[PDB]
Amino acid sequence: RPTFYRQELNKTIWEVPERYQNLSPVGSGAYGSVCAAFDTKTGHRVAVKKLSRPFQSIIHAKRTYRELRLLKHMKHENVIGLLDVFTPARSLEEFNDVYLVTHLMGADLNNIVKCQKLTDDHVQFLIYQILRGLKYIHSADIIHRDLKPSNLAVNEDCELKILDFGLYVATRWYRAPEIMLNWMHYNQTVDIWSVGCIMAELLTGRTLFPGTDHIDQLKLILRLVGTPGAELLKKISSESARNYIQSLAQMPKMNFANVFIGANPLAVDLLEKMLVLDSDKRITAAQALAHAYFAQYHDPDDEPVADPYDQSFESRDLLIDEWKSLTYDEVISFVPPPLDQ
Ligand SMILES: CCNC(=O)[C@H](CCC1CCCCC1)NC(=O)c1ccc(CNC(=O)c2cnn(-c3ccccc3)c2N)cc1
Repeated sequence: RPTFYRQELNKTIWEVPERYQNLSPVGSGAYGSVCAAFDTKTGHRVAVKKLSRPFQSIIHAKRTYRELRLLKHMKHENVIGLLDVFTPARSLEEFNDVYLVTHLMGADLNNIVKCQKLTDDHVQFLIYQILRGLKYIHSADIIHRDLKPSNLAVNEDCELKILDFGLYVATRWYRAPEIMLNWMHYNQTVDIWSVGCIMAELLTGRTLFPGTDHIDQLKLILRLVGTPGAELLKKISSESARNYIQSLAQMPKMNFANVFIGANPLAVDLLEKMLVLDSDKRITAAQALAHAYFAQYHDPDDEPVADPYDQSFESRDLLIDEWKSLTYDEVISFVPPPLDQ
């Protein structure tokens, strides 16, 4: 067990191994309780996140367990990964705090679109990397569900990672119509809707669908993609939703080339395939990676899938001390990634 040292930072106590030096808070709460630090073992900058009240309730405890399980799973260049996880606790009985260590990223995509107006080449490479990470995530039966520009981070080399910072940019702006009202008929392609929204915004400099609420959001979406026809209406189970959609005056599908005027036609074609209202018909991440828009980047021998992920815990209803002990197990069994790079 290494030697820890203690300090106070913006109201909070931090107790971390000596290996991590010069802790300085970043992001002013946007990222949670996170410090940049220098990792003396690799000579690299890292991010250290201290979980906030990880075991305060059954719900926090489960969320803590879930976050650690997800992070320990992710081994891919376009998804955030776990460099280390530690607690100052010597036993299960005194286990109360959880620290997670990851690579430190340079900037989020929200801040980047807000600053700059990106080239078609940069949009190609950024959306390619998102999709490549999504192929991976989705292969493990994991759905992100909250993809938006502030959950994507890039380094100066334009290398991108998918993250989730959890609770400026409204989630609802990027959320798929089928999970706007109810959560009944949805698949991994909710994430592909989000990618379409993100890609639109990178291309134009403008939130594609800036709805004020769930109802407005849906109205903005239908104005672009058109009100559902007979076929898709047949698959809506919710009376109130179908009533709502059918109570609107009909709107035709827009021609996306008339909306994203001057964009690469291949970008426009992919957008048409991502922003389809029928989630059974929306392009998957794997299919999208083969789209001609990514011809410069796509290599089918280097778009890996994930190992299987045991999500059976999600259906369980356990006590706080049980979720805590499971989380402890996961801290203890953590094997760090190989150093070398
Ligand atoms: C709701 C809580 N979510 C989670 O459970 C997920 C679990 C893993 C997900 C990964 C993506 C797929 C879905 C699972 N958890 C994390 O993603 C997750 C966990 C821990 C960390 C810690 N790292 C940072 O905070 C960090 C790194 N770079 N920068 C940086 C700096 C400047 C500018 C821009 C960025 C940060 N601020 C980072 C993400």
